[PDB]
Amino acid sequence: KIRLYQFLLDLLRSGDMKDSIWWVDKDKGTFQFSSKHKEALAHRWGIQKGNRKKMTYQKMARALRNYGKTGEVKKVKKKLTYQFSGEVLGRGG
DNA sequence: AATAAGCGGAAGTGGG
DNA sequence: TCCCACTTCCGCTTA
Ligand code: NA
Ligand code: NA
Repeated sequence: KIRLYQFLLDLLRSGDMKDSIWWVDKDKGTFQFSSKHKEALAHRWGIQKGNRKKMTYQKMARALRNYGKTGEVKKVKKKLTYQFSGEVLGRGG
């Protein structure tokens, strides 16, 4: 199954949920979620995964937190804002 | 308070 | 066996 960071990168590429997530500085890999519309995107992640429970933004962000140590996604010091690693961005493209 | 978000340990589930 | 890659639940903290 697809990994969370790849699900997010693919959404940013397609623009299919542009009201829920957007690039801040695409060259640096920084992106941000919508305060009001992030839950719809979290719901989509859970359905893509076939998880037992309904996915929430909180649970999705809890999963994102685990990428901080390995480096795929880091939290930026701004609400709802994250940054993909250069490895993630280059391999995706 | 109400609302929202952040922090993150610990235990549970998936598919190797 | 035992790690992967999260998921789920909980309690605390900050704005
Ligand atoms: Na445990
Ligand atoms: Na605030």
